Amino acid sequence: AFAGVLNDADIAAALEACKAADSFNHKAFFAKVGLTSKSADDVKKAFAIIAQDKSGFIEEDELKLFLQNFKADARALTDGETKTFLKAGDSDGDGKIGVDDWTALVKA
Ligand SMILES: [Ca+2]
Repeated sequence: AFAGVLNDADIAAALEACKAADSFNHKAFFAKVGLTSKSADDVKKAFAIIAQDKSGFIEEDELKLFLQNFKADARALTDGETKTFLKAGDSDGDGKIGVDDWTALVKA
């Protein structure tokens, strides 16, 4: 999956780990799905696939649909989860996550 960067089994396990509302954590997910150990180049590919906006930036509203990039009928993140995700990843403060924010977040 994701241009071969992630394998189906890891993704399945990561989604099962966070089925419960408010059980998602970006760091836990990145680890389990196996992205954290990937090269920046692969990490950035994952970002480009995930980001829906031609602007190149992911808004909080879109983060809500985060798991649905991995499985179409996955749950939406809760507002608590998206708030947490956004605060951790928006290193520069513009309210969004760009590729730079994403790469730093994943690999930190
Ligand atoms: Ca930002």
